[PDB]
Amino acid sequence: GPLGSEVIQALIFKDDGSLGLSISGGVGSSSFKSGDDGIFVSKIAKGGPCDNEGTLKIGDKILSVNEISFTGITHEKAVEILKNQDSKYMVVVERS
Repeated sequence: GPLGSEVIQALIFKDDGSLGLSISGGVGSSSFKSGDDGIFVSKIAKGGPCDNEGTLKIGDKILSVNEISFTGITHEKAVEILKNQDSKYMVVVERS
């Protein structure tokens, strides 16, 4: 019954206009999980790049996107970072 962490990296390419996942949480906003201000994958768009690449999963905690840390940042900053990427997303997550 203990919590465990699997560290997973995925390289996802934008086919249209989105990475194809939704982020939830962050510092200073409603927590995805009580007491945890991490940024989590809360939805994977069916048929989008993240779904098709197949590695990431709903609930994964994002550690980094293109080597930009998603730890200790607000939700708004995470949205900004996603907005400022181009067609390539190297995503590292912690699955627990």
